Amino acid sequence: AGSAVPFHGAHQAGIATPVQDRLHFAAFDVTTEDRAAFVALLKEWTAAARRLTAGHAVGEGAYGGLPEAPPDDTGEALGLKPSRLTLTIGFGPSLFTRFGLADLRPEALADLPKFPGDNLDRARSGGDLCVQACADDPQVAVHAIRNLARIGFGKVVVRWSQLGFGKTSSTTPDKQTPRNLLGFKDGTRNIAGTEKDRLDRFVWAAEKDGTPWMTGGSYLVARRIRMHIETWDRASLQEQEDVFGRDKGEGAPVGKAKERDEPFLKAMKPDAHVRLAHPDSNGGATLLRRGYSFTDGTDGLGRLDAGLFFLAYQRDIRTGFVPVQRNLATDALNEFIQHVGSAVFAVPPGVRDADDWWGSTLFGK
Amino acid sequence: GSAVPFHGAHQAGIATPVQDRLHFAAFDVTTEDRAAFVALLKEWTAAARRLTAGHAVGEGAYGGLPEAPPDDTGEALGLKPSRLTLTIGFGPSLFTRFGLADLRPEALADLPKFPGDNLDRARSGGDLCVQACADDPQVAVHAIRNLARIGFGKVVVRWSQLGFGKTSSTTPDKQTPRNLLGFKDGTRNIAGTEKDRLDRFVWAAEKDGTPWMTGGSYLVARRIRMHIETWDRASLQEQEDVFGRDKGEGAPVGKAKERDEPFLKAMKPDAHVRLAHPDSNGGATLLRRGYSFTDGTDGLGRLDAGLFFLAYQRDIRTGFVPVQRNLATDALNEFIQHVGSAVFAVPPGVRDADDWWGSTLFGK
Ligand code: HEM
Ligand code: HEM
Repeated sequence: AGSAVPFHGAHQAGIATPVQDRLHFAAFDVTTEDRAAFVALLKEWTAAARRLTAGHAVGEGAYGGLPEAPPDDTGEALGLKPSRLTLTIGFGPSLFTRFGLADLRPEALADLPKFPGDNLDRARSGGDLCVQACADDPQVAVHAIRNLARIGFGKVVVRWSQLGFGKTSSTTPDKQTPRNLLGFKDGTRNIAGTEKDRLDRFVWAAEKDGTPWMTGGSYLVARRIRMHIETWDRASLQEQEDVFGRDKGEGAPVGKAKERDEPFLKAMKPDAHVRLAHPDSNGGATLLRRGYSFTDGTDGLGRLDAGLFFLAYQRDIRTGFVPVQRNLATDALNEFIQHVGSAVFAVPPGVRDADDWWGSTLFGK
Repeated sequence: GSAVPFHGAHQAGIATPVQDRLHFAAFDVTTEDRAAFVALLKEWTAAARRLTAGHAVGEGAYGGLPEAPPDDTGEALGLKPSRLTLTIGFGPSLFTRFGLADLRPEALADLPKFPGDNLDRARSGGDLCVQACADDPQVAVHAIRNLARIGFGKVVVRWSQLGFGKTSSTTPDKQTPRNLLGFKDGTRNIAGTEKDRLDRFVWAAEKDGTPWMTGGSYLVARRIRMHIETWDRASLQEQEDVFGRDKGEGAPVGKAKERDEPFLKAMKPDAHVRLAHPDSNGGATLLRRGYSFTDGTDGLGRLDAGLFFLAYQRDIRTGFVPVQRNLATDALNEFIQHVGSAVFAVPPGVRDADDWWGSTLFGK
């Protein structure tokens, strides 16, 4: 409908929120050594985010100013609706080496171990901070990231960015589950925005967890995963279904007639993705997945290049992504994918009201 | 609307309404066997019929023999036709194969080198193209991916470009879209409703000199990067002076409304609109059908974004060429760079359920 998603709250939007059709994800590095200047930026960014998420232009607007001045807003979202835009900020481990923050780095913001099979591009990994922009309109998402980058010129730079052309995740099990580029429904067994108890248990950090400023935030893992499309497209229908443990057309667990019927894991192959990723196979570890598909032109060698930009939110990286990904070491899916970029971020609690600002719990004041 | 008819005197995706998203692929041929290529064209035509109606190619994406790879890769299951159009074109380089050298249309002219060109050959050219336009990007991607799969062994993908325009579920269809410079883009263009203009400026006629192309058109593609960060540092007046229109309303200098006809004399001499207008080009007029693109961040931290420019015309020598030549002194040149280029002869339409892409070139 193009409606707005509320920006303020106990949590940042863009996590439990219904998954929007498009993604523009940007990782930034910090260039200023001046803590007071960074705080000033965080406040200016928050003010811009309030405008952008309501479908308004930043600052004084896109036109009507002094002819000799550059417009405050770049203008390409004029005439567009809010489009369910959310903007979610996160702080990477590397941020805590700056501004005297070292003693505030959360233990739950754990560096990932190395995993077998990966080929991580360092230039498109890491980052001192991130902004996840999600919207139903790609032009609204690009506009938001572009204007935040411009406001930040001189104090932060974009390290890397990723566009997602379509979602591969669901926080709304009452709606149709999207399909990834392997042709399978993706998001069936996730966490719903309406599952407040499971979000509290698996997603939101608590004060007793050890880092008071993170109370009401979450921890994000991003993995850019290339898909070996040519090899997958040669596989038989049975081979593809065996890889996942679900049938392709309906997406039901093996032996079942309906997508949402609960899996009987023992009937899956022992290396099936669902069998290895399920919480019951991981001592209860559960993720909020929120990823998107991507294309990246060609491989320069006659083939389309595409994949999945995987995003997982959890209350503690040590009890979420890390154990699950370790259990995927024998995943049959590994034959068809390769992880090629990675980053982790501590996503702070929400912007409480119009006087609050991104990062206020961490920076004080 | 939900779907666009695939059959016609013309191929759809030219004069038909502009869809929200693009997946454009250029292919190169990897077979020397003309009969095998004709067999592929027929197979691709059969697939396009299915795809443009929201159906899976071949026997489908599941339900077949378990030991067989499915005929369709499945990522459009549960989606809609989404106004998908699939438009095929033949590049100059195709005509060196299959004995077609004497059938290359004279109106399929190689573009000259233009001032400021910085073309990436890897993202230029192509023996063939398929333009997939749809409202849902996944429908467009699925079509391209499956056509490439069907063709693998006889064609490969040379380059691939995704693009976007308006989001029609939330943006009114009459509203002109804005490009990534923040200006309305498309105000003075040929419309699919202007049947006589299409005959004058877009469709090839038999007497033009290439009978098999009658009812086709010629396509120019230019991948045009914008220097986003420098543009955003320009003053409002500088930006408006570059185009000859105001930014907010998109009206010409000295007018009040977007669609008021321009008074070219009131624009700066090197304004884009003043140089591009048909009155500045001996009447030359284009059907522009391009899409914005954003491919991420370059190695310098700058937005890799711009316009994937597409123009259809009755003859490349009388459409794109004179107009682009007239843009040599464009004030816009400071903020843009042409980085990829290709031309294609887009054949006439698939006439009925027994016809096939390229039947007039290869013969029935
Ligand atoms: C290209 C890479 C991947 C693809 C194509 C993929 C695909 C799928 C599909 C088709 C399903 C079944 C439907 C669903 O319930 O969502 C699924 C489930 C799941 N995936 Fe993945 N996945 C990928 C990577 C990962 C990674 C990296 C992780 C975690 C480290 C992960 C964790 C999970 C979990 C936890 C489930 C739900 C299992 C359950 O509780 O039933 N997946 N995935
Ligand atoms: C990034 C590159 C470009 C941008 C941002 C751009 C933008 C614009 C804008 C804002 C307008 C005015 C609104 C309209 O009538 O559509 C316009 C008009 C036009 N442009 Fe472009 N343009 C670009 C490249 C080109 C190229 C490469 C050509 C042809 C070689 C071209 C040909 C035209 C024509 C024919 C018009 C209509 C002029 C008239 O008849 O009033 N443009 N363009």
